[PDB]
Amino acid sequence: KFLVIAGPCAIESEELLLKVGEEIKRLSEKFKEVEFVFKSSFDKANRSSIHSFRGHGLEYGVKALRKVKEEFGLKITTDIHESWQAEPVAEVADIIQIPAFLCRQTDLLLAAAKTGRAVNVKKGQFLAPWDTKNVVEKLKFGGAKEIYLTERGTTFGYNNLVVDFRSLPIMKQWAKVIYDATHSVQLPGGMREFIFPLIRAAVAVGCDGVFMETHPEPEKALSDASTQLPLSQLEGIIEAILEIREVASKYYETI
Amino acid sequence: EKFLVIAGPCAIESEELLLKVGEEIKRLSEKFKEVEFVFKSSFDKANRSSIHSFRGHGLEYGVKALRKVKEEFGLKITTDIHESWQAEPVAEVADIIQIPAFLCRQTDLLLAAAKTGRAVNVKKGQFLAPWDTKNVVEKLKFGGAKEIYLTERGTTFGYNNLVVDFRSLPIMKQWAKVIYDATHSVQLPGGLGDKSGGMREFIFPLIRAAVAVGCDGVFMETHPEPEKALSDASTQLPLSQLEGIIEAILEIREVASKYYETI
Amino acid sequence: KFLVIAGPCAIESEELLLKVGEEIKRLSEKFKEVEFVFKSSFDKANRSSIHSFRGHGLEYGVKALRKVKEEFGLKITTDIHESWQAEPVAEVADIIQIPAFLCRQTDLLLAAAKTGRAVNVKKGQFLAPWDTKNVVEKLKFGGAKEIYLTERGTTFGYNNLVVDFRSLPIMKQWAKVIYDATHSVQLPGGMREFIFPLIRAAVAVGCDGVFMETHPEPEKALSDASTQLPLSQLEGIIEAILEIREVASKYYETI
Amino acid sequence: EKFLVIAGPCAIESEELLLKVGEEIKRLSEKFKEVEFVFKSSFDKANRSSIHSFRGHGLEYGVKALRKVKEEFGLKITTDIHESWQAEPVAEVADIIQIPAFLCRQTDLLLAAAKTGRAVNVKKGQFLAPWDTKNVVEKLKFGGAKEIYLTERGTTFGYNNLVVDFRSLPIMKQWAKVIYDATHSVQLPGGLGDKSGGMREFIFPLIRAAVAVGCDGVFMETHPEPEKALSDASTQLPLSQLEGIIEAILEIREVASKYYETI
Ligand SMILES: O=P(O)(O)OC[C@@H](O)[C@@H](O)[C@H](O)CO
Ligand SMILES: O=P(O)(O)OC[C@@H](O)[C@@H](O)[C@H](O)CO
Repeated sequence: KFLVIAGPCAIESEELLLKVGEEIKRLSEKFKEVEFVFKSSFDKANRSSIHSFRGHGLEYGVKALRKVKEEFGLKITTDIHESWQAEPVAEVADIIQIPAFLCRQTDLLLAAAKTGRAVNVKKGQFLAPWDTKNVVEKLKFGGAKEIYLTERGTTFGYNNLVVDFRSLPIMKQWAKVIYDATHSVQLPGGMREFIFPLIRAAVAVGCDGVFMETHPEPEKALSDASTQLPLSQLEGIIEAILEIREVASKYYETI
Repeated sequence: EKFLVIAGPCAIESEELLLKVGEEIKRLSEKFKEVEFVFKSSFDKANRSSIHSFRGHGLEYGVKALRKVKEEFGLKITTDIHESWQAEPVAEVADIIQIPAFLCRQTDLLLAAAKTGRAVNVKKGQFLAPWDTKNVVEKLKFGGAKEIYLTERGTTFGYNNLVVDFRSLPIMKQWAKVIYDATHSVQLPGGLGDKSGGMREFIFPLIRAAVAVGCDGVFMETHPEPEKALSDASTQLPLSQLEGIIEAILEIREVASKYYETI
Repeated sequence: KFLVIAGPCAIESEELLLKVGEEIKRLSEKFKEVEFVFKSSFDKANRSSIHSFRGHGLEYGVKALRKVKEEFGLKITTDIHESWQAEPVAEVADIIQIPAFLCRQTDLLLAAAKTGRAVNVKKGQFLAPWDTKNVVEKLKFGGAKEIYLTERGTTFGYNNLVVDFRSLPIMKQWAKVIYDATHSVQLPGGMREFIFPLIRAAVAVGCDGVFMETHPEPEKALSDASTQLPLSQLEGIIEAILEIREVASKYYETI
Repeated sequence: EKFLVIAGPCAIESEELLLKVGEEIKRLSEKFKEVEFVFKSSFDKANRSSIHSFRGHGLEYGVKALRKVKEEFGLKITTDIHESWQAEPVAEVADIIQIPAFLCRQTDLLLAAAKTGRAVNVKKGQFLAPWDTKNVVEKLKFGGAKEIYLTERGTTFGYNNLVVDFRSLPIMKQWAKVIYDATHSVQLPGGLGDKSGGMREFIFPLIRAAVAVGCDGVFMETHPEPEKALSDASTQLPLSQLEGIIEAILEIREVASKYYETI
């Protein structure tokens, strides 16, 4: 079924995770056709500034994510940054996420694949759509069986990303495809007004799921504040993409 | 508002070709009454990569052929001009004067089109940023144009490749009606060396994206037998596929429409 | 011999052309090894704004350019924008320039070639280096024998141009190559600090000449004010590129 | 200031390969006394496109081989790390710890390198703008790095292609010493599908441009027989050509030097 990966960018506190987790649980009950996966990073290991927020550590993070899964029965997903983190994270994460800058780091991919969990790789901003075939092969070699590739924009000049929707059908040849609606519009080192329009395009073109960072009060978020979707708008967007998908799916090309 | 579908053979290979395509477009205009069809075909391909490529049979022949299409089918007409002097003669038959992408910044060409009183559709140059079309529209308004369209046809992305930045649709909508060019956006500039390439497999998915995001019309080149086309043989849509594509975009437009943002 | 195309961007007045023409004449006498060509546009036909400066017309322009050639004995070059302008412009222009946005307009190229004059085509920001082979072929077909291709940057994301120096050796396979030092650093719809550094790169790589817009008081220029080189700095830069060329030429690759 | 030339085989195919290249680099260091040579070779290619490509013989073997080069020739050493734990063991032999381009934003890796007390050279990511390296240097300084280098190795330009924006040299010079990577800048990422491509014919012209613009050093991978290399066979410079290239860049640097702008 259609996948919806959502949650606050960073684990600012399990308190925050619970609030967002409650709303995602609610939507989960309203849209039984959709498979929801709660997402939040225990560490923002690639911030531009040394003075920016990273998180409260892996242990506190994994603990908070456990609280969400136990309290709401929602599947979990978080990203790893070094090989050693794969095992401990797999304890709670149903889907292990591979950062875009790290999509070519063989040992990280293998470490993730070895856990037995599903692996979602953010397509690097430097990668061409067809270059992801090799990424999937690394994971299959590592024992991975449920593999996802996420479209999150491609480097377009300086401090800008463009979404080449031709990537969706191309990547679909070797993996399930997820569209990252929030990072695709950010301006490296974004514009919220483009989030909805592009997510509509993604489902019209055809994908297997969408990824969206959401926060009760984006303006106060400690990470990606300019692009996180306000929690209150999540239901509306999900219903919208389901209706568009329903009509458009008739025309999705085979493989 | 009425959705615009601009379609026809890339080049006026012959008046016969035009009438064959026109017949089908007329049939579709009778079916899709919520669509305003405009028949398109260039009397001259003034910017081919190679000097040996097909250009056309001249302005005179071209206007005559287009007039026949309008006369026989009652279809609105659009064609592109390449130099200022062509605006006057073309305006006699063209309901919409089209400005080529490479020439979207040539002030006199824009002014020549604007003063004819006809609608003007400017292809956004592959070098232009979305927000920079504001001045293009300003020039047209300054020149007297009352109905203006901006067409998204891709942006230079590395060499011999174009990418469609759909953020351009809501941006350009701020100052003009927006049209999505479904066939030129997937072409590979200078791809085959002496000629440009293209990937037909992406025409349909990208047009679905265009209407989901929201535009005021689509532009599609269509030919009975693309493989035999004298220009853009790699991107022209088979004529038999036109009807299905249009129905599909009207369906996606309808369901997405309630979510189109207000500019 | 090494070509140096220089002059004010636009013909703001023949008065201005004479002042700049006097300095170019002087340098012409100081650097006998270099072939100087005076440049200035009679019309800026592609300004972004309808309210910007275009010029005083073709007649006034061609007249002013005549005054420079007659008074200083300097070769001339200006750009054309429509086919009909080729003939009248050829009366004074030794080199007919084809605008970057118009490098694929067949009739403009043919019209220029028909005049018998040399033709310099600005490589479009949308063109790949190898795509210029076809441009040269159009000119040869039109009777052109002295053909130049000018590097002026390539579209790199929005409102930015990058100079891919790989273009110099590539374009050299079918035409003499000129490097446009002033338009290559401008930001479409620039940065003067990069003019000298990149012109040094151009000669180190290897080219047949350089193109530089110069004005006595750039800040007051009616066109490309942010990138026009101050007249007083022209001599220094020319001497610099000659010294670099002298040493580097030993390593220029054959064809 | 003394010009830096970082050179060596892309990967530590064998200790034998290292000694053969090291011998030549040592010979050149005796000739070009105004140059500070640093021998480079990766103990692991941790980011190959294909799982079937050569990676290396492990950290242990690698450090041992590099130590032999430093021991036999008295040459400074540099190699790249891929995860934080590798900084400590590598620092035992590496005079300069190199940070891979894809990892230029991984805070812990940068910090791990900085605290070793060794110099740190960061390859500018293909996704990074020149002005955004300011924060990269800030992180290193924060972590205790006292000698920092930023290496220009090209920027993503469309798919499977990189372009070198030489404006990056004077920009990055504002906060660190700048190195130009003459061999990676001409490679075509994922060019051959399972592996990356490259155009050797552009290595020399672009390095001439680098020194004309002005940098503090150059980085060049060299191999006795590039065609047999287990990594970057399309871009590694034949070892016999190294001497000529270095003489040429020193000559161009000298004549251009008086014109280098003051940051
Ligand atoms: O095939 P070549 O001659 O490159 O021409 C490209 C065509 O696709 C051309 O007529 C196009 O739309 C013009 O810009
Ligand atoms: O040949 P593939 O495996 O693509 O690897 C690219 C190499 O050029 C690679 O080791 C490179 O410099 C790493 O980024």
